[PDB]
Amino acid sequence: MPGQQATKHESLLDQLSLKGKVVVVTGASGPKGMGIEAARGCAEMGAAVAITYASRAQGAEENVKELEKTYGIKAKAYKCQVDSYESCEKLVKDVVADFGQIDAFIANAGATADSGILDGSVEAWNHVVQVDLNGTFHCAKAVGHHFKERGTGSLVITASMSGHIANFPQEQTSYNVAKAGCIHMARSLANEWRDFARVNSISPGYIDTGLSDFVPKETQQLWHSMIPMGRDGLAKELKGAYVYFASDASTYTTGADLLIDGGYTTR
Amino acid sequence: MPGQQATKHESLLDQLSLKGKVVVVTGASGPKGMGIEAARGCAEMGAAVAITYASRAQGAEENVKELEKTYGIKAKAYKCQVDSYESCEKLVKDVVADFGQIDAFIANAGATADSGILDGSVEAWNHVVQVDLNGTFHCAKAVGHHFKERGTGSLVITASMSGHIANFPQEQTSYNVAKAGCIHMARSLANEWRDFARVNSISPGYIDTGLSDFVPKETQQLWHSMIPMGRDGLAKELKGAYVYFASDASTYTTGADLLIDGGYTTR
Amino acid sequence: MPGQQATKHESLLDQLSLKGKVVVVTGASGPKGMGIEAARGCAEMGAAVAITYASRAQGAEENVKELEKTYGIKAKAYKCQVDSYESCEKLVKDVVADFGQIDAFIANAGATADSGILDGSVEAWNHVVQVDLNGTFHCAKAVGHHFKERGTGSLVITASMSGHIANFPQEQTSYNVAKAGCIHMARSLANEWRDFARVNSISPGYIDTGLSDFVPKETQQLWHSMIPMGRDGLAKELKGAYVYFASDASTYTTGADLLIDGGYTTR
Amino acid sequence: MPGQQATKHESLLDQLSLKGKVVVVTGASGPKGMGIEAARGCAEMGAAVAITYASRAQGAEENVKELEKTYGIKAKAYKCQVDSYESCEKLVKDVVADFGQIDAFIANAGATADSGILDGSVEAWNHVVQVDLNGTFHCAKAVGHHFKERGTGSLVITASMSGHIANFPQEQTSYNVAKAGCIHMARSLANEWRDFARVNSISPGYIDTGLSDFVPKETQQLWHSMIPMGRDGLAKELKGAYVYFASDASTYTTGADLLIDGGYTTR
Ligand SMILES: [Zn+2]
Ligand SMILES: [Zn+2]
Ligand SMILES: [Zn+2]
Ligand SMILES: [Zn+2]
Repeated sequence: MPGQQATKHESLLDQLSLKGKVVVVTGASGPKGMGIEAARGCAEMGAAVAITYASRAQGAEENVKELEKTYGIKAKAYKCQVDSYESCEKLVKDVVADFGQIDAFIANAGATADSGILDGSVEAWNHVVQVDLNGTFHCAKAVGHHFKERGTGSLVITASMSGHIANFPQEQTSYNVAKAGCIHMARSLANEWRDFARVNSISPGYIDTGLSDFVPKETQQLWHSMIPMGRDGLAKELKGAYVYFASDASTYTTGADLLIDGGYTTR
Repeated sequence: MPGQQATKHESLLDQLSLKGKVVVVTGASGPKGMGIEAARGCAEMGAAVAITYASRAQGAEENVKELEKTYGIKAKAYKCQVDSYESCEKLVKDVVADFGQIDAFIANAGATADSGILDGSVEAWNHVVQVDLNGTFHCAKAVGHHFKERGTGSLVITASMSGHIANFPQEQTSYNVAKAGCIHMARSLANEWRDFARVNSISPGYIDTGLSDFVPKETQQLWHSMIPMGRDGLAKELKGAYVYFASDASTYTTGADLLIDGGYTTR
Repeated sequence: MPGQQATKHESLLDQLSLKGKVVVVTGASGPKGMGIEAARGCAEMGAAVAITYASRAQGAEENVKELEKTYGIKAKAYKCQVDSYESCEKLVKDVVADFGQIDAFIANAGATADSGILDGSVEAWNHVVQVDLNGTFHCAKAVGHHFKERGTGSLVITASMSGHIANFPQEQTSYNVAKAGCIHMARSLANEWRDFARVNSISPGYIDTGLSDFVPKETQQLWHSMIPMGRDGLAKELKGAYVYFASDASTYTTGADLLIDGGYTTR
Repeated sequence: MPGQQATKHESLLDQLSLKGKVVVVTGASGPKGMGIEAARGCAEMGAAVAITYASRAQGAEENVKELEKTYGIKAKAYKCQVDSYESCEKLVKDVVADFGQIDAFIANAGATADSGILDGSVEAWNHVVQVDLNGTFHCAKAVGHHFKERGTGSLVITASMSGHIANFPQEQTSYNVAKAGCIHMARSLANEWRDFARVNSISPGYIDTGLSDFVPKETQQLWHSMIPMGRDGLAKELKGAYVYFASDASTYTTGADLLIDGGYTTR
């Protein structure tokens, strides 16, 4: 296929449609999160979804049942540990052999950091870099070969506003550094796969996935004052961007980054 | 307080739906320009569109008919010269009087340059900055007052990759400077309107709007070889991004920028 | 085409030297402002300096005197209205007449904004843009013609961190937008003038030039908490960067921006 | 923890003076490399210098000798492999024992890639990221603990324009991604160390250090055409920036990045 061409559909609803297409999402281990929302969004567009999980399948199992019943499409859960290449490589092979192909890939690897560079050990640093950065690298290289053989494809990497600025007052340089590298990874791969696939990243700000309770009320109040919209976001506010990049509504966008932080980076 | 809240919808389709909402597009007036595509994408989502033209009206009148028969929505053409604040103030006052209110405004100040600031005159500069920068300011300020009075709103300014980088073959700093100011104006206003409205921008690259012949067939050759995707972009590949920022599919994203240059700003 | 070559000096001290060279600074009008500090530094490196003033002859004249007796170099003040292209074209003409040339030009003209685009009038907006954006453009175009004729030059425009983010809580979009245009103006001109001159920008964060009394004590504290260094900057903390860009100590750096904001933009 | 205060000096020369200060450069071990240039510049300002090497002990030994003889300062070489934290931790230890302190640390990791993600193996990726990314982390973490104890310091990390864009001819995503992380590491640490030290980065473009023969001639012309200055930079054009960040001529700069690429990123 001589390079990537523009959508054949003049209709937005046909550009966004994922019918006849296969999309795979990483996290989606719980009925509440960025990965499950991306899964629901793509599914709503008639997409056959393939969500993965790290340790326990319970969460994925149900997400699939909920995905097939409410959207009436085909779905399946797979075990995948991004920190391991062979794991990712296995994911692709198994998803391709099951669904027959992979059209879009949503990668959301986000292991947090609990300290600064000095207070933290080396192990602490490597954990974040190995999962957040290298983990993204693993998924990309896994689907990359499949995209090259089909001459089509869309890789959406989930980065973070932490890849733009440094969070305060919590210190998490390792996370920021990993996420920043993730953003540029999108740019560089877009240029590398310029002949067959599109690559773009989403940089979420403070999105409440359901764990706010494990955070000091004062800390949250301190964050909201820094967020011009003065509130946390909800994962369902990302599905749009997720579907946008995965579908044919962005056949000319590649190497881009979309900020969704309620205007945080703006200040 | 309250102010700037998340979508009430979980369904992506519902978040994208513009039924019941009024969106105005300034560019729209040509056959395949960025403006008519935005109105097309918005109209397809069930929105009542108000498009504007600068001089001749034959084009926007025809577009209004097109929009009404292919999407069954109400639309009307208005004469507006972004360079004049009164024209924009009248534009807003008129649409609201004809449609009830404005839910989303898409600015599209498109005036190009033809030289550097040295070869060009002071007039040449004032032209670009007045139409592309101040003009966008006029539209923004004009609808902002409405948005504030209502307590809601979404402003989508059409910037350009030229606000990120400087096109090589041809010199056009005045245009580039104007567009960059446009990009930050979106982040700056997202923060000023953080209590009632969102503001975001799109930075298009080389999009073929139907003026291929008015550009040296030899200058384009260079472009085609400098764009990773190796081809011009199509206005129909921008409707997705326009609808995204105009609809409720992005209630937590404000002050962000979306590049659509086929990977050009990647190298 | 003369083309831009690397400094012929190996020694840093020699690269920083500005002996046998002429420099012009537009701010130098007060005791401890960014302008006068920019001049003192250049004069220290042994350079003839031309400073300008908007209408404060007394102050500038005092600056000229102190500059000579302390640096043993030639100095002279001129009246310049950056908002007027003729004023700038004149400034250059005069300087080239008295000093015989201009090797480096430091653009500095701050026209603070007193409100957001909604509270301010179109006039207010136009003034800030005319002085801050178009003003810088006027100095660039004025001196550019001279650099092109000499095949050598170095422009250093003083932007602001405000061109990167939006100050809080004070609203000043007109000021931020202008400064934003100033930053990309440096990038665009660096390319436009590539064959004969360098262009770069400095983005000052909160610097105290002796006017802190105009800002409420309560607002000063809010700012300091937002500055990781937790303090205001001093004009003398920018002279190194000004001299850095004005001298041969940066003959390969063009189209770059240097933030001196105590880390304010980091968050 | 005396807080980072403004330089006490008013003179730029005093500010730039590193007499009584110790600096350490990791690259320095060759004739005209970026590292040795950084050493030379600091040596010329009157600083005690310590350079490291990974294997070329001979070259380092001679640089020391040459350093002490022309500048009359104390210099010594140390073996240090940045990919090992223990080696870095030991570097800081020994230097602080021999020199008594460390005021400025210039980090540098030159490991390069020779293929993209798909062609390269997981090992090739890991190697670059470990040396380039984690290596810079190692250095930072090592000196950081010392800076904190002294309540003063300045870290300068050598990144690359590859952290901002993706090189066209060659495919080197691992390098690009790694360099990108370095840039943000500087921002992040600037904030984390906001109480005792300053952190900043330099992003070089095509800088010919000598190996301008191992590259095909036709390849050189292609790059040179993408560089506004149309030439490769020389290592001696970076000593200005290295000394700028390491000295008291930038006591308010932190979290800033400086591009020195002949305007390459401008386009
Ligand atoms: Zn472990
Ligand atoms: Zn005119
Ligand atoms: Zn570029
Ligand atoms: Zn910020």
